[PDB]
Amino acid sequence: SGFRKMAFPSGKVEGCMVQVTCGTTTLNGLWLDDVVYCPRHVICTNPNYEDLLIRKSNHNFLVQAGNVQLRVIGHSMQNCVLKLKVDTANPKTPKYKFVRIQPGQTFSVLACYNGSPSGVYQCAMRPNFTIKGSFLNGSCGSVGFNIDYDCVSFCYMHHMELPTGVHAGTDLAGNFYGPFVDRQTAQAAGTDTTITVNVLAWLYAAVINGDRWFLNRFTTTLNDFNLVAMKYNYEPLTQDHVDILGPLSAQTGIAVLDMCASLKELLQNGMNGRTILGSALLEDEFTPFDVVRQCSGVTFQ
Amino acid sequence: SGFRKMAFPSGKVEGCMVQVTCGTTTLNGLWLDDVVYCPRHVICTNPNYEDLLIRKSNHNFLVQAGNVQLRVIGHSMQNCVLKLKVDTANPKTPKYKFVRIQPGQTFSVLACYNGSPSGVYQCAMRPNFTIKGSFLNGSCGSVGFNIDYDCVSFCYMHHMELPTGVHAGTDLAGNFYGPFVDRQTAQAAGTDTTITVNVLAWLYAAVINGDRWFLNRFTTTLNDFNLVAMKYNYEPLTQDHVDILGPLSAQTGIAVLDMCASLKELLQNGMNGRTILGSALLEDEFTPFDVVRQCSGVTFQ
Ligand SMILES: *[C@H](O)[C@H](C[C@@H]1CCNC1=O)NC(=O)[C@H](CC(C)C)NC(=O)[C@@H](NC(=O)c1cc2ccccc2[nH]1)C(C)C
Ligand SMILES: *[C@H](O)[C@H](C[C@@H]1CCNC1=O)NC(=O)[C@H](CC(C)C)NC(=O)[C@@H](NC(=O)c1cc2ccccc2[nH]1)C(C)C
Repeated sequence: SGFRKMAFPSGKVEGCMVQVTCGTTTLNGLWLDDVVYCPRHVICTNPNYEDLLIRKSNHNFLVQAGNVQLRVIGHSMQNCVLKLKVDTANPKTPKYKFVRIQPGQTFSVLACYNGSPSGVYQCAMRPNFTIKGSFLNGSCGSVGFNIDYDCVSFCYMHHMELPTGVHAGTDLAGNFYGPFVDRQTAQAAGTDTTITVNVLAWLYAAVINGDRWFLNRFTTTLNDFNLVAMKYNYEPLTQDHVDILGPLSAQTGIAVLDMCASLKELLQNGMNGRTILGSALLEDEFTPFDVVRQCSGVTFQ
Repeated sequence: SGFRKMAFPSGKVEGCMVQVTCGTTTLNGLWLDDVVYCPRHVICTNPNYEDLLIRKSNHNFLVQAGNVQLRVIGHSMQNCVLKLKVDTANPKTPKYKFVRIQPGQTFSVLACYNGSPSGVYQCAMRPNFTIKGSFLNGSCGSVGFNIDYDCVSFCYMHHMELPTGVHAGTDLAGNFYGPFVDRQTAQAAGTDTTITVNVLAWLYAAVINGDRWFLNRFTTTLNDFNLVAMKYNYEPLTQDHVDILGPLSAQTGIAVLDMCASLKELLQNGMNGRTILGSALLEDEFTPFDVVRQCSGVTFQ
């Protein structure tokens, strides 16, 4: 019992982090087989990255694998990430893949500086394609990831902080999530909605653990609920989301539309000095798979 | 910028998790050097552990480390912790200590099932010596820990769950935090109070990240603050604590008794639909060390 914000174990990723130095810039790299991945703006000092990358030589890239300096023997750019081929393959390379996640999904973040892990925490890909992270100067190149039995599905690499304090980044194939670019120019994050299907996973998790004050005996239709979601800046609820909330419904015996009626009252009336799972706000960075993982103890060998 | 409930890298601790089976109990063990630490109620089926234990043989203790079956060559009991001596030293053993934490201190918990890391999160030793975890059946043996440069400071092992859904356990020398015992009797947690110095630290961390709606130009005396603390179920504040919150005060240029006055008026008036650091509650699970280290980017080799 209990419900915490849980991060994946970070050991499989720690073994990959290295330090990338080029000029005045030191950031974090990700070393998988013989390739080291980093943010391309490590080669900056509104740039011209292509221009900037042909002026570099292999010997300008200093790669620390801890107490071991790595030798670069090639480079190339793939969108906003720098692929640095080095003469050694990482003995700690896990089974991995590169996936690009959808907004509303979550992932874990190993924050790194100078190549050494600082901490790990759990994030969601907001609907405005930002993430609310903890990143300081030097964290760039840190990555986000999920674990699938033995497989690290890397889904984020870190690049920048926006003026509101939220963060922006790219998949491991270099493509930014959302309309963000790797430049100190100004850009707005965009209006963040609330991930409705996740709030509803989180309530199912509350029922599973014995917070039940918010439940009622009213029911609603998807249309009459979604009417209310778009007044509170919640995200529209689809039948596909209703199908995903299935097993959670079946476990608790609370129909999805029934739980939708509880989110309506909570939305219109507030919470009234009570808490759900320790929070006094509706939590939306728990997908339905996250709730089931945690509320059933799925592990990752 | 940003502030998250951050956990320590759990890599050095994952290499230490193992299954420990005995009868039809299965739980996790911590394997440092050639001793495997686990909870003594693995030998359970109000017991007399003396009698239960004098009464197993080494071959009762199934100790699995992945696809490797460690032979137990001896055993012994230190309070509520079983020490399973085995023939193989763990090549992945890091520098470690066993330390006992004080109420208010924080740590990371690598939840585990069948010796397999499931996920990692951060916690506090409540002032009633409970913790608020996410533990399912089979999680016992999971450990709480801190990191200190390169050294793992194990401080907690899980044993049980109290009826209100909170968790209890021991240091690694076997001794329970708080007045709990490893029996299926009834114990109530006892009145929990809010870790005041931590709330103040969380407030500093809010200032350091720009959340500014709750501060004022009032001050108070450590006495008249603690007077109001006693009324809101808040731990008293010491000069020791004031000394401790110094560097945060020095960084923000807000005297500690000034932040006490801000807390005082958050407590008597509440937050009024506003949020601090994405929460509608005064969060008390960050130490001054937690805040400093995250708002500074301390890493770990
Ligand atoms: C790399 O480690 C670092 C990570 C930043 C630094 C501190 N916290 C972080 O998240 N990356 C950078 O410093 C970015 C540089 C690349 C070339 C983008 N920039 C930043 O994060 C800085 N701000 C911006 O660049 C910035 C301003 C702005 C306005 C509109 C839209 C986007 C946008 N980005 C921070 C440090 C101010
Ligand atoms: C070990 O994996 C397991 C972990 C529990 C199971 C569910 N959540 C957990 O953290 N430990 C146990 O099952 C404990 C057995 C030892 C011998 C204590 N017991 C429990 O945590 C159970 N609760 C109690 O038995 C219980 C309630 C209570 C109240 C007052 C005093 C003592 C006391 N024990 C769980 C299954 C409810």
